[PDB]
Amino acid sequence: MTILLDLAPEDKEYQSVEEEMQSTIREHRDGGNAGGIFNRYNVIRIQKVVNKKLRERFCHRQKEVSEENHNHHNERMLFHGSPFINAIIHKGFDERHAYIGGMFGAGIYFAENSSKSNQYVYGIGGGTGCPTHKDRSCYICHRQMLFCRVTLGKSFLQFSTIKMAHAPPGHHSVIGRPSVNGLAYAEYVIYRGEQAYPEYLITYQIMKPE
Ligand SMILES: C[C@H]1Cn2c(nnc2C(F)(F)F)CN1C(=O)c1cccc(C(F)(F)c2n[nH]c(=O)c3ccccc23)c1
Ligand SMILES: [Zn+2]
Repeated sequence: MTILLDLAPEDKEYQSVEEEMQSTIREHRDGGNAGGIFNRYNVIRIQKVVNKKLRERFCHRQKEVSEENHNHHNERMLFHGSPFINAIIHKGFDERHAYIGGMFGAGIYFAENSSKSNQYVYGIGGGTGCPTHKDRSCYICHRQMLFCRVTLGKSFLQFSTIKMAHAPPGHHSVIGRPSVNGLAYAEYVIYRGEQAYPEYLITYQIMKPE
């Protein structure tokens, strides 16, 4: 079903992924409570996820999205942090696990900031942290995140995403726009699992500042 291909640290692809991961780090409102306190990652390994069935579904949907949006599928590389990596790399993203609540809408969420996704590696609010030390700011335990191909199509920009079950008419995605009375960092939402491909699996550690 799924095959992982190791990228060499000296390869252009690995370097591109690491630089996007490192450059998108930001200071979060919670002062590092959910994701830990760091200004750098120590990248352990980067793997390319190979899943035939997932690629088929992704490519088929991309063709549809572009055919609806004047031949522009608007593909974006976005981060996804989750304690359910294994399920995602084998089954893909699934909007059926999502629902309307006080924090999120019924969708598949992505960040353009790696540090935002890092806040969800151990669950909502960082859960209880690493299973070994129960520390949300663990500098030892190897963390994992995904760097995904996301078919955005025509995106709808809005201040709040909690009431969304699908994109508005003629749109394919929703973007939670940063605001003074809202989000500090952008949220990217799709409502179909076929609109994302979990391309890269990043294994890393957060680094403790000097
Ligand atoms: C239903 C879940 C789990 N989910 C999905 N597909 N399969 C599953 C699973 F049940 F198997 F885990 C798709 N899904 C998500 O996308 C999702 C939905 C709501 C909230 C979150 C999140 F809060 F946990 C989150 N995580 N990771 C981020 O990088 C992130 C970036 C910006 C904002 C919020 C977040 C994720
Ligand atoms: Zn730990």
